[PDB]
Amino acid sequence: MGHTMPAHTPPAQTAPAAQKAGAQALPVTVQGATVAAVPPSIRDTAAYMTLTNKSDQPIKLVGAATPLATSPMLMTTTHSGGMAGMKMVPWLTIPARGTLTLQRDGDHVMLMGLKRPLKVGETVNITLKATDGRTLNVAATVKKNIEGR
Repeated sequence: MGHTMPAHTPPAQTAPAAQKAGAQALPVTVQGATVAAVPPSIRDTAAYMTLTNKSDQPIKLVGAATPLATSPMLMTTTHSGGMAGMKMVPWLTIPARGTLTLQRDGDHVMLMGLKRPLKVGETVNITLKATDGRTLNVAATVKKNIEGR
């Protein structure tokens, strides 16, 4: 006889990889994109990152979101070099040196209503979007930070 264990079961379906390239001819670089690993108690997390424009040219975009969290409660603050806003969706208009930026210490995009149990350094899906243009599937990692033990 054992002890009465609960149930779980392996995952199902899978599907093919998102697509085998993205946008061409954009002289602007990805930083890596990352979420704050959390214990299975708290089905709620956040993402935080930067935007290295690798050239003197002003990129337009909205920032980054996800389908992993049922309410992407997107936030950030900053005054920048006068490129000041207030929280509800980030921004990705770069003043040709106004290297975009978001962090728990200055507010961050909150992934409320999660569902996968993640590992500290797992690979996960981010979806960024243009302000005029299109949507984009991009990679991202997990990394523990503040709220995860």
